[PDB]
Amino acid sequence: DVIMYEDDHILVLNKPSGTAVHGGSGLSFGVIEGLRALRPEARFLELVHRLDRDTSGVLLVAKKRSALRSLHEQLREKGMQKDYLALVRGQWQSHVKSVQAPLLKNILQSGERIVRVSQEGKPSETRFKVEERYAFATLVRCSPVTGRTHQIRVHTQYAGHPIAFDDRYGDREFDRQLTEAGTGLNRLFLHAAALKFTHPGTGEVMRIEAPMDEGLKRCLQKMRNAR
Repeated sequence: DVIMYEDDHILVLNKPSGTAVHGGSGLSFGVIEGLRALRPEARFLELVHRLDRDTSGVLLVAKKRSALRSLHEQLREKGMQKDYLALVRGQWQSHVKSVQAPLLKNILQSGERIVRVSQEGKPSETRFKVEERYAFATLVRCSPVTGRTHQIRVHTQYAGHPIAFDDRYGDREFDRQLTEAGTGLNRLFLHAAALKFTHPGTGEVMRIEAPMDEGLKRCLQKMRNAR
């Protein structure tokens, strides 16, 4: 399903890779206009946070003003545990538990975002945990503590291990290596896998986890066997 959890307060999606969360500066729409169309007469619907167009996985959407009030505050306080799964080039170093590089975001003519490490950027922190090591790449659990645009993608690139099929920050030779290995992979390997947050109505702590799509799974099966 795309809709993974819904009640009067929240809607939690498993966002597909390839669709933006909302429309751009031009003639486009994304997930949320797409949602207002299958549910006209929604009283209140607002994204709580963003995900990149090619990122998949857990996406929280507020259905009441009180819900967004709550979720905004939990984000600002960095209270949520957002865990992503990324397939990165080569061997992530085991001692690198975090990256702390500041990030400067600029907007291109297309409306595309480009983000670069810079002392003139905003304080940014991502944590990392190695999950599975392969012949030429690593599966890494990446937990952005701050919630900056492109933070994981740029932080991994910065640390020397860009994400597979990352068209902006990535490495076409690694993508070449993945294709020649037979992985099937044809999108950014970045997945919002788990989100833990406090439910705004119940006040109960909630952990939502999104399944990876078959492209990602077949990729990992192949990498588990690569040598």
